[PDB]
Amino acid sequence: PKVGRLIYTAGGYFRQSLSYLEAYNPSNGTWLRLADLQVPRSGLAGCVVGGLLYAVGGRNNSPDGNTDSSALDCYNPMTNQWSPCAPMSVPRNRIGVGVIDGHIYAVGGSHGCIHHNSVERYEPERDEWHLVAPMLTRRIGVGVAVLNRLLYAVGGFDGTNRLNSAECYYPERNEWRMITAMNTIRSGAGVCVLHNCIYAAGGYDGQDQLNSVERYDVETETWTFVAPMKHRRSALGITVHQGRIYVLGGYDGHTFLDSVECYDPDTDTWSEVTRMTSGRSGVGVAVT
Repeated sequence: PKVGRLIYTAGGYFRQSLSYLEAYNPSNGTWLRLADLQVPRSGLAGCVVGGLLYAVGGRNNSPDGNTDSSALDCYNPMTNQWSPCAPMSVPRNRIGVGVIDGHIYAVGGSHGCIHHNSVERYEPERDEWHLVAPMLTRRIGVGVAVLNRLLYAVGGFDGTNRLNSAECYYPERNEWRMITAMNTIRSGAGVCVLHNCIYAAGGYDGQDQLNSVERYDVETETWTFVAPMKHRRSALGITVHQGRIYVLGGYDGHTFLDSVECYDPDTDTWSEVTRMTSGRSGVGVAVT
């Protein structure tokens, strides 16, 4: 059933890091502006656990300085209030996040010139972070998605090399394994899960921003290209709403995009469905 869930976009960057929280209703094409983040945030990730939206990591970059964030903040859509949570062990700009068993996993990202391979897990019930096994590769501008209680970390930049590699985290055994590499080097891609596939959309290959999109089928263990987006974009937001992928904003090599495109896997087609109220990159996005 369609029950009225919305796409939330938190933070982002346009001329400086932003504090916006806005919700898009794909059913009627409307945008609603919600309570601002207390502190502006770009390069963060969003997720939802237990009906709450979490904004994880990122950076505040403006004429008042450039500082990476270890923050975790929680937004309750029922109260339209943000609440601070326990911070992570380290700041993580251009972080990846995924949720397994009601816990938030934060992977990679950067703190100054440090490119993390470390990974930590947040338990909402105890408002506590705990370090788990590190990735095999340092990854900033990494994308993450979860399928059947496995977490995939895809692409990024290791401090020297921009990556086509990907790896999978097995939470019960607390270990990582490299999986098949992508066709394309991508940092700052949008990574999500839809059906049995992990998608990597857009990103930066070291030369250009990308409009290509590829997906990893966890059964056949292959990466296959699907239809490209209309707009090249890196530092895009991505999420899944009612069985379709939505990509929000990003940087195309010239402009900070307000474009939102929607992918239907049944027709293998992208369409532009709306525009954000202002163009931005580096947003955190989730659905509830």
